[PDB]
Amino acid sequence: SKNRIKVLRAEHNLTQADLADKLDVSRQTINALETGKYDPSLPLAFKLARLFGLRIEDIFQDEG
Amino acid sequence: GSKNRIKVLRAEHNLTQADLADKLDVSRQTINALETGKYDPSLPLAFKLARLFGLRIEDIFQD
Amino acid sequence: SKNRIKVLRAEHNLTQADLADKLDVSRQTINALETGKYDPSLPLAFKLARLFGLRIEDIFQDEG
Repeated sequence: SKNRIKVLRAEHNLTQADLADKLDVSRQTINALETGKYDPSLPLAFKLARLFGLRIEDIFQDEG
Repeated sequence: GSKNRIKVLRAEHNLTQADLADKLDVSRQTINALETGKYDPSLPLAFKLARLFGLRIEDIFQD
Repeated sequence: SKNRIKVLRAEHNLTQADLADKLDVSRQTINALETGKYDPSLPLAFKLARLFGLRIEDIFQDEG
């Protein structure tokens, strides 16, 4: 129920808009992910993982 | 040119040479040739490298 | 590709031969760059930037 997207953006020198444009999503979608308002679709989680060279479980943590 | 920060930037960005090559749609030997200065990049490729790292071209390459 | 070399020549009242002489390239090389005929090597882009006192990104435009 949380993620490391904000921290990873800083590590990769990306603004929210930069990350959004690289994933073909809007800047608001990126901000919604970082604040947890929107849970990503699985395809968007995959796109994030490949962009950062990580597995989904490296970026997103969830309960269950 | 031999003087460039591609290797250092790769380490900062969690990239192997092959990872960087795939992100730029070039081959792995092209990346190695760029880092060692054996190849000078085309201007379009220099732009793609600069935009990937969010930097100016002059931040990555020295003339 | 796309660049402002021709606009910069006009702003500084330079002929193609003037710019060629200042950069040690041929006049045909200058014309190919201004018309978008040739994409320059990075060393040539630097020399253009240094001559005009500008950044590479100030002179050249690229789709990525």
